[PDB]
Amino acid sequence: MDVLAKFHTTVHRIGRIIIPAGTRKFYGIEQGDFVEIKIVKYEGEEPKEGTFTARVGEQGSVIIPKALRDVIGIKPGEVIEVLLLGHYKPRN
Repeated sequence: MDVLAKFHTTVHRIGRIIIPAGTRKFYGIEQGDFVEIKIVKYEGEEPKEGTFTARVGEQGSVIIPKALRDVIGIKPGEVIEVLLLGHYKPRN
């Protein structure tokens, strides 16, 4: 489908990952904003995927839902390719 930005990162403890500051800048992300993103990693002969919505925290960190970590079989230190799907901003 359509992607707003594409970057690679590996999973760290608690399922947390950090986006490179370059992608945050191109995407216009600030703390408190919401973005919608999907990850894809290949294991054995079957691809595993997961899509969720996440809020931007300090240092551009975002947390994948633990439920998707287990189904996809993802472990600390493994690199996945991440695609952005959409974005939401506060309204006044």
